[PDB]
Amino acid sequence: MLGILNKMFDPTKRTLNRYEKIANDIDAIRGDYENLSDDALKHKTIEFKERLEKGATTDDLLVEAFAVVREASRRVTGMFPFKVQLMGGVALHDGNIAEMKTGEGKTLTSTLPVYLNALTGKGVHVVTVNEYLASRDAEQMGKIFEFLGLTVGLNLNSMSKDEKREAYAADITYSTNNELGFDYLRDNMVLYKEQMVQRPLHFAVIDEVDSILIDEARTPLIISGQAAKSTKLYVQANAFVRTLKAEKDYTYDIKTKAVQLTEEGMTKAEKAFGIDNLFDVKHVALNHHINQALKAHVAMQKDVDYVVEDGQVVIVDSFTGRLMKGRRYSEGLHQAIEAKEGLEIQNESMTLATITFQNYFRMYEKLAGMTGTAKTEEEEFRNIYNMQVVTIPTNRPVVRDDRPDLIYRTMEGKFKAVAEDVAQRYMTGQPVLVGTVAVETSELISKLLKNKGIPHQVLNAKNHEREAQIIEEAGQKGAVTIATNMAGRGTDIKLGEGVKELGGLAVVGTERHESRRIDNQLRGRSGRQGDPGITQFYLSMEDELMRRFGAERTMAMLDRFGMDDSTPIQSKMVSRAVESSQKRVEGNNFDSRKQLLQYDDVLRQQREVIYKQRFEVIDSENLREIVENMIKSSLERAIAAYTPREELPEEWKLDGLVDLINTTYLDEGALEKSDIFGKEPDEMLELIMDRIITKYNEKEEQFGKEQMREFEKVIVLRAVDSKWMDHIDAMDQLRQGIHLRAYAQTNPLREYQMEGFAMFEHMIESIEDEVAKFVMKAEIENNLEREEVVQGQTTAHQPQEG
Amino acid sequence: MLGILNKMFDPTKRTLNRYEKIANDIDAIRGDYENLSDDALKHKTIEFKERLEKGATTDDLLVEAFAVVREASRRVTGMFPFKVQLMGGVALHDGNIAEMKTGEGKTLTSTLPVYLNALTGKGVHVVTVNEYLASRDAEQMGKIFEFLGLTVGLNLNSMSKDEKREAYAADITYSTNNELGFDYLRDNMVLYKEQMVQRPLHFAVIDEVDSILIDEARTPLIISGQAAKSTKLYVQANAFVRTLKAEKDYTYDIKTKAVQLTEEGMTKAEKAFGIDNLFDVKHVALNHHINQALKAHVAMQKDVDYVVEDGQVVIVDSFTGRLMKGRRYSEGLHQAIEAKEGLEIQNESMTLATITFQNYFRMYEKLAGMTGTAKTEEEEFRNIYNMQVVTIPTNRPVVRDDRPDLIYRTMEGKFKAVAEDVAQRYMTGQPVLVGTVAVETSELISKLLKNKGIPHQVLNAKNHEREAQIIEEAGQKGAVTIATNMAGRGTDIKLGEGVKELGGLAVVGTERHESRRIDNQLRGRSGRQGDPGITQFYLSMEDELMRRFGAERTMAMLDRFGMDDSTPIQSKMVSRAVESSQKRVEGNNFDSRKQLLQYDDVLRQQREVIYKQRFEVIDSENLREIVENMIKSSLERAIAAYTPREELPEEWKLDGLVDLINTTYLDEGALEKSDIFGKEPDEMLELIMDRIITKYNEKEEQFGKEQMREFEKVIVLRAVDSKWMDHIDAMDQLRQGIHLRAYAQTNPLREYQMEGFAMFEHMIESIEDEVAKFVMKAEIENNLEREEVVQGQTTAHQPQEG
Ligand SMILES: Nc1ncnc2c1ncn2[C@@H]1O[C@H](COP(=O)(O)OP(=O)(O)O)[C@@H](O)[C@H]1O
Ligand SMILES: Nc1ncnc2c1ncn2[C@@H]1O[C@H](COP(=O)(O)OP(=O)(O)O)[C@@H](O)[C@H]1O
Ligand SMILES: [Mg+2]
Ligand SMILES: [Mg+2]
Repeated sequence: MLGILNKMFDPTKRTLNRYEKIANDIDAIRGDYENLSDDALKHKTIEFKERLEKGATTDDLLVEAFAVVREASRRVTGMFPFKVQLMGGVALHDGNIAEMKTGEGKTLTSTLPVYLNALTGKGVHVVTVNEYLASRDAEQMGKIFEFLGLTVGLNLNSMSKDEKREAYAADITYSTNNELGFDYLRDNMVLYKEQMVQRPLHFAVIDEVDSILIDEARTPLIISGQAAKSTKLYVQANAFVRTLKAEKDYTYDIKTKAVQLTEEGMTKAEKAFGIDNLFDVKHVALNHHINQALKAHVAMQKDVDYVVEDGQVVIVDSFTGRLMKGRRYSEGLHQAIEAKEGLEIQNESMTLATITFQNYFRMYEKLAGMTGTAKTEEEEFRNIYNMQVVTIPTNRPVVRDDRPDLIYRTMEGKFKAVAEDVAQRYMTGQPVLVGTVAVETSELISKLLKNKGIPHQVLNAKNHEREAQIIEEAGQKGAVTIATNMAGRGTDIKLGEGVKELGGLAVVGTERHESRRIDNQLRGRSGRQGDPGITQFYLSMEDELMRRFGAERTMAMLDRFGMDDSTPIQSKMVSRAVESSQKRVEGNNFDSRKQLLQYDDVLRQQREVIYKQRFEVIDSENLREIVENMIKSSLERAIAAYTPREELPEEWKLDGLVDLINTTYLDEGALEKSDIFGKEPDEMLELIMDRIITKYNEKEEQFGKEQMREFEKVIVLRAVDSKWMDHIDAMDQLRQGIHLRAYAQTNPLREYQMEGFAMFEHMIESIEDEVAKFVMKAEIENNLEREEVVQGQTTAHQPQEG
Repeated sequence: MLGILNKMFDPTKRTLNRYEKIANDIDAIRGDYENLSDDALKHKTIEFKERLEKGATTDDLLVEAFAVVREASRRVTGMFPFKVQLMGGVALHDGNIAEMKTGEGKTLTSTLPVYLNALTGKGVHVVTVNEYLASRDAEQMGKIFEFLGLTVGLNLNSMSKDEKREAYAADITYSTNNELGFDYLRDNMVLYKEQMVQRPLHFAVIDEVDSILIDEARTPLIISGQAAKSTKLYVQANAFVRTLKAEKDYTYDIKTKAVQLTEEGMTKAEKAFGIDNLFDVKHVALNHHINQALKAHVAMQKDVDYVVEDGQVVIVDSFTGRLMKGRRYSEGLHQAIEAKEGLEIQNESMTLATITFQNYFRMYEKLAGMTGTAKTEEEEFRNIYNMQVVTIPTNRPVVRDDRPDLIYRTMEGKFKAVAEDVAQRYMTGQPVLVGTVAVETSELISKLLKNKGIPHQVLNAKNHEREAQIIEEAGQKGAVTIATNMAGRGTDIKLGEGVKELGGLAVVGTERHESRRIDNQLRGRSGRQGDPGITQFYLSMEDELMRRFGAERTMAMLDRFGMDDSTPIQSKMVSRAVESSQKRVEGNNFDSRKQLLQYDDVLRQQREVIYKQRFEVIDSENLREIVENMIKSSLERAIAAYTPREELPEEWKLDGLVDLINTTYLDEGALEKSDIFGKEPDEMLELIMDRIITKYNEKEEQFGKEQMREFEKVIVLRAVDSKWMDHIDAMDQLRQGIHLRAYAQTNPLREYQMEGFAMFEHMIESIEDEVAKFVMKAEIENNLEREEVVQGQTTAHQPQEG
């Protein structure tokens, strides 16, 4: 800029200069590889690899690495990277966004940093929007990476896990943002370590970040899976349950335990023909629904704990007394209550797993992306991913003529007008490209064109290859191309034979999109490196953008002033007005992302623990130790509840506790009055943990030393998986129900955090307990195989911006 | 923790261990300084200083540095830092929060990192809440710092700028958060570089961060100053103006210029007896009000640009047509319009300067703070200042008994009850400390105590020294102390003679504060390193905390259940309920800070430019270059407006532009038709910039070579200062008026950003222009002294949480 205002430019200027100098240091040694041998150059990779093991940094080997790559390309493709492209690669290396105007060769640039970071062999994900480009780039760019002798994988959904694994095994991988995501997702629902496809997230280079990180980032990734019409279980459970009402079927006033174990419950339960007493098949599976249905009656009371309704069952916020917006009870106790109250029980798809692009890409050791349009939301990138946008210079100065948006009083005037411009160019040789924003628009003008006898091609985003074929030639003399939402993104238009002197491309925007960014990408398609072009925008007072800006008063002045008379008008001020209109739209969306993120941050934290513990359970050599850590943490909880806030030491209630452990961790008489008397809550834990240890021991020598190691893993996964999957579905429900009935004054997100954490807290407890219960009591019958908890088929999708 | 949940603890555990090992590496070399000479030890500082110049890092010299400090203390104070205190210092060094429970010696700990970071001589700010502690700490802690031979300053408001400068000159400075802030503030309204007191922000160690960074952070710092009843000026301006209506007083249809320069305007203006034509006295000052009043009539039209009202004048959002919430016109053009419309013109204090504690402390190369209570809002610290809370272990294990909050159905039951507990302890020797939360509470119980014949002391935050004196002994046998909002914070209570066996302190909380954090600080005062104590909280159903949680339903159950009968009750669940009540309160406040911050972030960005340019103008050796950069950027703007979006090249309007420059940059005929013809907007800029250069030159050889260097600085400061101060006041207005009339759907903050940036944009333009105008046209008369723009006295204050 000029004058004062030029200091906002300072943080960019300073960096840009490092990068300029460096690009030069690179061009200096153009000689060092210029004349060399194909195989000598390949040995460079190795030299670097060695040099790295020794202790150097990617930053140290950067210049040379880039020089090598630079040579490698000319050799392979015949293209020798520009000084600007070198600057871009570096930017990328420094973990930033390389704003390199559409057509500066962002693809080739990726190679440099990609190559250099790939050397540690840690892996690099180069990502794009669609499977066409992904496969396209991999193929063309791979030949340089492979020449320098580096493995190159391509991940698509149509690939077996084994195929996927091989793709990820590569020194470098190409894939869609969606594939990456979903993979990470499925990757964490795996039963055995070897089934995961992904390798640790190292570095990701996102081609066209704005699209990925911004647009495709309005909603999250989900994996659903239904329940097998199970209803019949709860019905039967509820029925059965209210039978054995006696204290030969125990309960807790303190812990709220529905202790079935008694022979009344047991024997009369096995009577239900549960293939007798097979605790490991049954108890994990069937005895779960029972223990719920039991509590549902005993512990849960109609209008003190919950509430019955026409909208079904609600929870009552204790101590405030409220209709709990959207919250269900854990592990399907909600269903057991409905059965007990006869209400229709619901069985929808459960959300098995979820993460947001934002929280995903955040997961890498390093991220970087490239695109032409980004400074627009530099505030966002810098904020969320800590990537600063760097506007890389152009190779050749721009000479394209960007024309001021033309305004109209009607859609029909506007549209009808566009058809003429096309005509004029058409009848001169000028190749035209018209950008619509929706299907209808693109076909409306199609009619207007065929009517006027102008031959044309229409792109409406399907098998991008087909369109790409079409679009590449869209820059020839009789080129008349219609693009619905930049349908041929990434593929560049080269100025046709003789078209050079015909003017240039001359693209034409039928309207403006909700983002400058996107209508600016439209602009982008002309002037491909010094090439000439014209860009014309068309708008009308009856446009959605307009009639959403509350622009009626303005509509009236024109009308009242007979302005629809002079019709094609250019008011810098009205264009500025739409500029703000856009900024607002964008602002709203940024707000939407900002929110989506926040609700998930609550999740990511929860995932950190789970995911990690889960993984822990799969590198399961020495598992027992955790299993005991968990039994002990379950046990401690019992003790501390029978010994509340110092409520009279040996005057606690040292005889329910006694009878409990004795009945839920051990099997009747073993723990009694005497055993634990005159001991602090701490003293007691160890005493009995010890007798649990004694018992745990016993089982290793009675049911298989190392089979148990798997018993443990099975139980723990069964536990974790079952609990977790639930809580998540639960958490997805809450996240969109809390937005209902909330005069609480607080921000919902707040409630969410608080309530979310709470349940989580619970689930941990639940898990630890289930684990302890089974490992101590559960009985081995046949094959102790780690078993799947997902019922039936799954579905991996991204919802619609709703 | 135990069980699964223990992985949230991982990011803390990992760091805590580095710190434990290190503290040990330190204790290893206890011998190395153990036996040494007082003066040999002092030479260590030097050794380090040298060692540093050479190239070592504070991190490298840490152990030794700490060892030295550790020795230095025992020698000086006789206190040899605990392994825990060493861990704390490190934490601080790593730029984090050292959560070291109240009484772990946070003061002594500060020395270590303080010392070590001070060595570069870059400076260290150690900060606290009040001037007592600040002076106290400086004095006691200084003796160790000074022993190791390091300069130690103390900043108070009662100190001359020269005193302040000396305090800041020190290797280390102690001061209140408020003083620091205000200083930075005043520091940027300085006319000559040498008047600033502060030195570049290096490292700040905040004692009791939570108080500073959180509580004292709900509102911002302001500096106001009124206007000298000037009204008489605008009145006269408005009157005068509408006289010379002729084109011997020019205007612009394109630039909206109220060009007075003409002899009609000039001569008939000097007629107003403006001591003739003294352009430099008058034009800067008086001719400003004229040029406004002029535009007010010509350019500003009653109901197209603005609107008249009973609430005075409003702007009309162009192109949407709206009542501009809260926005005034720049440089007092708003006043000129009111005068032209006869409305009462307003003269309130203007907000001269502002920053938020958050955006201030953010300004350091490094920040760190210590306190007992912080994990509470670890999310905040980690977020805003990128400081992770580290809970440092206790030296000696805690044996204090924290009792479950006691609940009552009345304030009177609750209060009356508290007076008895006091009685019981009093009549046993137990020293009591009762925490109230407001003045009234503390005196209510005072009566209840004097009535019951129990002698007591009441603290209600005044001359903290006086209270500190009182409070230190508040731990003796007949100690009965009443603290309004922890009135004796920082000063620690030592267990009196024989009190050891009497139980301990036994503090008693009359109610709970809006933050656990604060009622937890109350708890903190007992058990000072293994010392015993009891902590009792008291609450009632008729408490504000309660009746803000919408806890009426709950009030009723008790009542309906005859619960006010059994009266003193402990429901873990109701205490949990208040826990949430607090979390909510806190959550609301965090939300309040989060917002305050955001509105200021818009500001900080603007400050970055201004502040920087201002400073630039004061290291004013080679200024001209900027002055031309600015004239040129003003000029470019004119050209580009007379040559709009390619609107027919030599068919622009090359003859108004011509006559303009010729009249606003130059003085009549010099620039004409021919001069600029057949030239691109770019070609023209240089042509004429050159003739401006020719003219600029002339003045250096006609009115003083280097006097001009000061002319330049004077003009530029006059400009900057005048414009800026305004815009800021303006910006403070907007920030609290935009919250009115806003159905716009967008979030206000958004509008604020957009509108804020806009005006800023304007002011830059305004500045550049004023500068150019004067430097080229303005005439030297007498003393060209940099002159103050602040009118009359100033006022530096922090508003109340409103
Ligand atoms: N160093 C180079 N030398 C010659 N041509 C290049 C070079 N780099 C890229 N190109 C060409 O320019 C076009 C732009 O590349 P592309 O990968 O599509 O980047 P962008 O995303 O910027 O349009 C490509 O079709 C390619 O053939
Ligand atoms: N290393 C030490 N050895 C003996 N006493 C110490 C040591 N460090 C601090 N103390 C004492 O313990 C008290 C706590 O110190 P203080 O600065 O008030 O810290 P805090 O903020 O944690 O209460 C001080 O009064 C001091 O006299
Ligand atoms: Mg591309
Ligand atoms: Mg202290």
